[PDB]
Amino acid sequence: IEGGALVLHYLPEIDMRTGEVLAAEALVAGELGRWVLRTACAEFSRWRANGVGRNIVLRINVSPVQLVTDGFVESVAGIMKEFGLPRGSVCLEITESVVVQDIETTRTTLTGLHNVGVQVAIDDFGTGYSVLSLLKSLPVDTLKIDRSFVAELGSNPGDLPIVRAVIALAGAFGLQLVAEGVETERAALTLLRHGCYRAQGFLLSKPILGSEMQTLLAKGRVP
Amino acid sequence: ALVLHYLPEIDMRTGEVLAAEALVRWINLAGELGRWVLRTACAEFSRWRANGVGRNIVLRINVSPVQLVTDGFVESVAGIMKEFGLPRGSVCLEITESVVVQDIETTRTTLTGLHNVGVQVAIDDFGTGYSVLSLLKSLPVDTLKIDRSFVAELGSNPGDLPIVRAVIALAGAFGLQLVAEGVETERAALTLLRHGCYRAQGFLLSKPILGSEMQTLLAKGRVP
Ligand SMILES: [Mg+2]
Ligand SMILES: [Mg+2]
Repeated sequence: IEGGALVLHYLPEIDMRTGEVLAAEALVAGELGRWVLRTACAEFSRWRANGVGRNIVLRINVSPVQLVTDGFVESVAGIMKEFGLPRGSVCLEITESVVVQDIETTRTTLTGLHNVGVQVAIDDFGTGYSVLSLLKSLPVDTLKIDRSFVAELGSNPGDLPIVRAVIALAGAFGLQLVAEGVETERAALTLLRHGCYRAQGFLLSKPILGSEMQTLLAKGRVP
Repeated sequence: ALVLHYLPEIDMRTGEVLAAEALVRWINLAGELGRWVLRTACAEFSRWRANGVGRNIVLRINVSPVQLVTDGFVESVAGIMKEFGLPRGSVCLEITESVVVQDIETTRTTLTGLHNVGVQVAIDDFGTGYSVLSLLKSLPVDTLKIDRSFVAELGSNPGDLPIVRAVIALAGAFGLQLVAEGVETERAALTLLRHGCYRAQGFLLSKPILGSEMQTLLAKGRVP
């Protein structure tokens, strides 16, 4: 929506054991979607300015079109410095559908971002292109288990072997885990049993306005 | 002109030939080619069966996305095997992983039709194309192949083993047959055996060879 300016919503990512909020996924050249990125960082530093969300990470969905456009890191780097955001506080979620040439260029960008203290995550994991291959080449930090897998996690026994295998990969690759699409208590408890404690989903929390997040972050926890 | 090429698939424990993947030595282009291959491979395959060799092995044939998802394809394959007296379960059609969304989910019905004919189905180059992880549970494919990339530098490359270790577990859950491709080094062969994959293809195991040469190999039954 437009208020003359962009109205972003923020999907909280929580520790499911404690209920504690650990991060917030910001939801909504030619494609100057750094406008989204810029708005999120501004709203994020605002929380930080108010002594809230100091220890949490801001997650922004970044396109591969957005990525590897020359002077992409210059913006991400500058944008963070602009709003006094410290290292590790921003994590760019990249789609698994990289499906891009210059895999070296992609790798130099990701390492480039790490030099600038920016984490990277694979969004919608298991649904894109070259799912398993990417794990070898790209120095990412976080994995995000797609809606698809978490949806019927408890109900279908057939989802668990897959999820158990994905968790193994993350563990084996030294990658942080996040489950997205937790809409049931069954999936919730199953993710906990097998060692996936970070998650997002309608059961846990809904996309909320910047002000609403700041309030939630003031508590620092949810049921 | 072109000619068929056969990459044998062996049990790395014994050295016994369990199957042979038909390859070509170097409406749509590939649509015609693969349909020719299917017929020629099956023809050449029955010639072995006639000579009493490879009587109980599988013939693996790569199927293009265009050949599949054509009305009459499933019935056509049956028509090929009826013709060359190939028995039930003696053919396994490899399909590239990037057919999940590249074709409609009626793929499920195609497989269902193919299983009724007595035709196995393998997922080639797994983890490289558009992933099927979402639908592996719902898909009745029989075999699952470990792509060349994860096998090539297996052991030396640290990223390979976890991926190989993962895919094995998946196949084990859904009752899928595990075949490794691109086994270049004994280092790779050694790990696969230790981690639970005995079927494999590779230059180390056996080079791709002609139909006549395959007969000779099948007559022996093994490689060293
Ligand atoms: Mg996301
Ligand atoms: Mg193949």
